[PDB]
Amino acid sequence: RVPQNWFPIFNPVPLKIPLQRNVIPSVTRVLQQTMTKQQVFLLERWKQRMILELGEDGFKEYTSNVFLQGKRFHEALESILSSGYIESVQHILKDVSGVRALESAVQHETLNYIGLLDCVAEYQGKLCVIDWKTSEKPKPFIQSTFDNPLQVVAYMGAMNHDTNYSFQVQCGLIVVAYKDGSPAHPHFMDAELCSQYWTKWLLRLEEYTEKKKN
DNA sequence: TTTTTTTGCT
Ligand SMILES: [Ca+2]
Ligand SMILES: [Ca+2]
Repeated sequence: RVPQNWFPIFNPVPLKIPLQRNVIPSVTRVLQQTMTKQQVFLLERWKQRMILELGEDGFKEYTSNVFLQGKRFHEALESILSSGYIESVQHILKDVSGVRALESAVQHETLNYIGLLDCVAEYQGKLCVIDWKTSEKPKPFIQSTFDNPLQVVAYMGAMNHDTNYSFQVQCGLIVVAYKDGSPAHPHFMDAELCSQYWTKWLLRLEEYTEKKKN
């Protein structure tokens, strides 16, 4: 009936303060709104062909399942580092240690974006930001993970210039697990390769911010 | 909220 956390309302050219969360995008938002004419094609062609094979209500249910399987997977690791997918990654967890961060936020003070990275930990003695994920079809080459490398280096560059973090990171790791328990493909990205993908991430970033001008 | 997940052949 009464407030428990009291604070008063008063205290004894027009302003237009922008809202930071509006003008500072998220990594996933930068990439999803700067997809290539090829990505849009195969994605639209994949939805039309899947809705035809499962209907509108079914394809909406499909989206729900594969979304939850992932989210539950990510949470499971968040607990472990503190199911069929878990058996698939067991041969990778043996090589991971030195966990410095999990489901933690990164903000780029200068390039002005933000994100939530899955994990920061040592893989075979190499500190990288790690990007877990489930997948139905197999992904044997880093090319099969599409924009995921960009998402990873966006997170790295953000952390390396986020004063909430006392350390830097130079490598990236994409782990693709499978429901049938097949071992997980580890797609590692050494410092040099992350510099390659980083340059391409700046392009997507700059394409996005130009898109937001109009 | 962010993120979860989704991508061909001739
Ligand atoms: Ca995530
Ligand atoms: Ca992930």
